Amino acid sequence: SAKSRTIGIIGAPFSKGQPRGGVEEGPTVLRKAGLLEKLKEQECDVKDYGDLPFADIPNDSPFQIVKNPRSVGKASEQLAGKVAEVKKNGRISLVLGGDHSLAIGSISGHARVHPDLGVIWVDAHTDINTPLTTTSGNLHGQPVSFLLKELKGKIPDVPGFSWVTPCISAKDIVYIGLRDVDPGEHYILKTLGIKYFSMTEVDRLGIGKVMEETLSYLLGRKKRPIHLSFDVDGLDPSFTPATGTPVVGGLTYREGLYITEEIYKTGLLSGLDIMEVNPSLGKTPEEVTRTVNTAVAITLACFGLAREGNHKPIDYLN
Amino acid sequence: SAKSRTIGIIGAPFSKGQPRGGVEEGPTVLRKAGLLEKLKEQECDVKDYGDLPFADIPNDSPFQIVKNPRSVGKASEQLAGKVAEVKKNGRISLVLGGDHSLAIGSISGHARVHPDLGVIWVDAHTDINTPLTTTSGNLHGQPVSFLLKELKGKIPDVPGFSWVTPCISAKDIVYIGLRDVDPGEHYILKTLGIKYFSMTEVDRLGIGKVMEETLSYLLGRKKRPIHLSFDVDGLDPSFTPATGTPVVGGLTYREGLYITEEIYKTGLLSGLDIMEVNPSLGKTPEEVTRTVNTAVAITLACFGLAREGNHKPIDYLN
Amino acid sequence: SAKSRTIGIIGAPFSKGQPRGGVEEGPTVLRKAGLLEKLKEQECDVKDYGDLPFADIPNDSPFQIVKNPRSVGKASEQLAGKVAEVKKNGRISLVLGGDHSLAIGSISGHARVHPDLGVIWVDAHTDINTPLTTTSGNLHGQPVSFLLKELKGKIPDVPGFSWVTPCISAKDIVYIGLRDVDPGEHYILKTLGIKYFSMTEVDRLGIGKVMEETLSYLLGRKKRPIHLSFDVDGLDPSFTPATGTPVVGGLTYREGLYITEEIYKTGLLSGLDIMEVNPSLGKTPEEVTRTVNTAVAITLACFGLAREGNHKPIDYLN
Ligand SMILES: N[C@@H](CCCC[B-](O)(O)O)C(=O)O
Ligand SMILES: N[C@@H](CCCC[B-](O)(O)O)C(=O)O
Ligand SMILES: N[C@@H](CCCC[B-](O)(O)O)C(=O)O
Ligand SMILES: [Mn+2]
Ligand SMILES: [Mn+2]
Ligand SMILES: [Mn+2]
Ligand SMILES: [Mn+2]
Ligand SMILES: [Mn+2]
Ligand SMILES: [Mn+2]
Ligand code: NA
Ligand code: NA
Ligand code: NA
Repeated sequence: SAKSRTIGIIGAPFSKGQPRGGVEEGPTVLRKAGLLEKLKEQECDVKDYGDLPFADIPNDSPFQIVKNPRSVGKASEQLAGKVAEVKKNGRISLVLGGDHSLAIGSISGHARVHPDLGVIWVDAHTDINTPLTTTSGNLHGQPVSFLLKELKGKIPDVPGFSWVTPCISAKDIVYIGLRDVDPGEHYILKTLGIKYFSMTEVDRLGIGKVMEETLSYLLGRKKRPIHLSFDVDGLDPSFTPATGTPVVGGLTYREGLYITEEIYKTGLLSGLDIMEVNPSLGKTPEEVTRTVNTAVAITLACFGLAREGNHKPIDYLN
Repeated sequence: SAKSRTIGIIGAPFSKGQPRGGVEEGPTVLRKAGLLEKLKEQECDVKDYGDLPFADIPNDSPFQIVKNPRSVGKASEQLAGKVAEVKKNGRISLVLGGDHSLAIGSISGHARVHPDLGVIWVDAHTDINTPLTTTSGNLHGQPVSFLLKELKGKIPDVPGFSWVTPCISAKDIVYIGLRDVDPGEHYILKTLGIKYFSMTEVDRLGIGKVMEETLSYLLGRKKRPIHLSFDVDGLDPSFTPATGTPVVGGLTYREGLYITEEIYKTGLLSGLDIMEVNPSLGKTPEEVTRTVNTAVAITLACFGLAREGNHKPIDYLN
Repeated sequence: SAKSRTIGIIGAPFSKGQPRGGVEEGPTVLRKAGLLEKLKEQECDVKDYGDLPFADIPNDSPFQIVKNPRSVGKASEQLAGKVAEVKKNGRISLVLGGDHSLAIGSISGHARVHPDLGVIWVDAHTDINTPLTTTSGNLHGQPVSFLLKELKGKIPDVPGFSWVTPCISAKDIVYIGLRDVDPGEHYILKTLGIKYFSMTEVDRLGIGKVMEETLSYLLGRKKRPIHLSFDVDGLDPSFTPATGTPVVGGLTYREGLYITEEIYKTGLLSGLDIMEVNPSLGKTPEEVTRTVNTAVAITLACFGLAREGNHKPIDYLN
């Protein structure tokens, strides 16, 4: 009913931004966990736009060392179109991933409708390698480079990405959670003057101050739509173990909920990505459920579920 | 010897405030863990008033959906009498639970002797459902409603509770740890203007600031006796798993000790409840010991055990 | 190449400061974990001075209740000589322990070259029992007493320690992590006015403020060399389980990295001890690797590995 609780879900069952099979099941496991029902229970208007059908691209040889470029490019192109449709329908886009390369499409599509958007990127990694700085060639570690205006002339013409137009400036993104940043990525971060809170900053300041500073930075001048791109590897693997690039020393479950509670309360959440859940990578069934349950919790916080409690505007004592 | 270390232990082996058998063994396991000996080792004057004999009440059909009302009411009536006796003996009452419905008796009895008492309630839950807002009917989720003066006309005449006189005002209680609050409960919390620190606040402020604010709020105007009612479910289930209503994202072991260290240092601790330890609910024997050991640690902190260390007033270098 | 990254490694495979066999394997497991290679990868100039050969001292009966005094005294004497050699070579000494009694030699040797050094002691314990206050007789719980000038006349003539000259004053050491302090030790701490941050302080202030205060205290007046003596039991046993005197409620992995990141950034790290890793005490092989991996991580942070990332002074986009 409220704008902050009016939602369009998009499943993006896609894995070719990285090597490990299984992340394409993220949308299924999150749905099976009752995500849609649980959103409706907390007074959300929820429309399911379904799972995007990503067509196989059998002929997709590497571009230099960059892997599956055409598949990744097309999946993001399709996703951009669907996100823009959801935004034009007046809904918060909720993308269930799928690997993080999809943020190229998610943010691109969002920005077509709301070009003034600000991005909060919750991740152990900066995901800001270019096709030339990457050493893995995995496109889930490169999405931010494709989106950044300052980097336009450093991105080669990669097959599958001719549709991309960089849509955010270095000032329009804040990182939270960083703890495994490649040297080239660190160079870009410092060269461009991008705002970040690595785990060192979170330890120094506390998540309270991190969020105050994050939101003041993005929203101080003027209010604008927020895009939250949440890689579950941002949280410590003790919370989200079933993911492809875990890094110890992460955000706690509490910190994850704080981040998302605070974002919800701005009333400005406009796009959300819940990325990199890979149920095939749980060592045990409990590791899977633990990961999926945490992802659902984070998502519910984004749409108003508060640890202090919630109530409808009625007299409960009558 | 010191007033803050002069203690009267009361076992309250009672479970009928909630469904799960086993919480009636809390006093046994805590005693078996060496709680009394360990208190004596840290220079406490400890008198054991024994385990209260709660008589079976075979005829105890629900009041509307409220379960075991007469059993719960009588157990709390008996406990109130025993707590008041301990307080008149000049001792800090230490109630070993048993389920949290017993706080009706513990706080009531305490307040008979010290009507100016302030309550700190450490819990994942507010325990403030009335007999009419509850959906579970479990009385361990309702004790605060029976104690609050503002709610007198919203509590029906429940069999077993005719002896109850509400003894605290909304201003005399502070919650710490909240993370699973029912809608009706949240309505009451906001309507009455009760001070609380949900996990969101603890994340925002840090436990340091939470305790400073808690104690300033309760003790700023004037010093008065403190009643600490500690539900072990306030701590994350990674610390206290053997409990009936666990909720993830809880207070850490460190935060639990900080809370209780700070309360100890006021010199004003006057009543303590250590509630909801249920050894039957440990998945493994280690989960039981982990839970019991944490409860003992928390309790020892309440009576002066400090992480920085403790020493007698003698020259240790001579 | 940088002074803060120019290192001399000393293995100290020694266990007789305490009862448990296995801590003498610390240097082996840390080396086997790739510590030296990993230091070189982050642009350190690393010289390996090898493992010290500690000769068996078969005739070493207790001094009162103090155990293996001659063995412990000689091992520290040898280590002092080697540390001083490394310091005269212009390198940061990196002592791989081995039990914490070795800090007598490590700090002594360091202070021969840099008498103005300041010590940061990361530990669950104060390790400041004298031969007369100790109740265990284990010399790993006494090193600080031998080093402190204020305690000279309280240390008896223990066989093996006639070479020791106390080299630090009470003002030159800061403790971080304390949570199991003996009464005599607490007496010494308060009598001498030693700066400490027990876990209570870390909880109160946050590790951010703890480090700011620690470094301001030691370096405010004037810059001087820092000696970090890091007992892995300072970290919670969930992180470093394979150690002889674990105590729950410890520093987190994140807090450990924060401490060492901040120390690195002063440019003043001059001596480092990584102590009490005992692979024989892991309940499982994973507990061993977890402990060793954490120790390596802590060590790499000391020599410039930063969670925000690191890069060489080149243009990565060219
Ligand atoms: N920086 C590494 C890791 C990328 C991790 C990607 B992510 O955050 O989306 O899981 C790479 O370029 O391959
Ligand atoms: N609010 C729920 C849960 C109560 C939990 C009670 B407690 O905190 O004492 O374990 C109920 O009314 O049943
Ligand atoms: N205070 C105890 C414990 C000493 C622990 C030593 B350590 O910190 O180096 O492991 C003793 O004197 O034996
Ligand atoms: Mn990512
Ligand atoms: Mn990542
Ligand atoms: Mn309770
Ligand atoms: Mn509770
Ligand atoms: Mn030590
Ligand atoms: Mn120690
Ligand atoms: Na990831
Ligand atoms: Na409970
Ligand atoms: Na140790």
